Amino acid sequence: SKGVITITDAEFESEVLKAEQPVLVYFWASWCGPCQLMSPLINLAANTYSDRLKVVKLEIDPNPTTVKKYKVEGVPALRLVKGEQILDSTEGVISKDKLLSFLDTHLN
Repeated sequence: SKGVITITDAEFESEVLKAEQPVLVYFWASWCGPCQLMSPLINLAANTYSDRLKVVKLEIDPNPTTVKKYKVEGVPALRLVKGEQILDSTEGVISKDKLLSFLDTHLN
């Protein structure tokens, strides 16, 4: 988990639901401007919590099943999960500081 892995609906169960660590799931789309600001930040979080968190990302268009499962009705969006448990969630661009606290609160 040094970085971010891009997954699809087909890989969701093995890469996320059955992962051993909590997973930060980032939803984005190519037509999403603000998503461009978040992508770099998500990559930073992955490197920063490399030993305690797995970070994955899904494009919404080709992945209808996961999008529906998490009620993703807007991008960018984040879901912090552990198996079937959703620990927290957020919508929209957030600052590096807000992201780090979002994570610290749950990882500790």
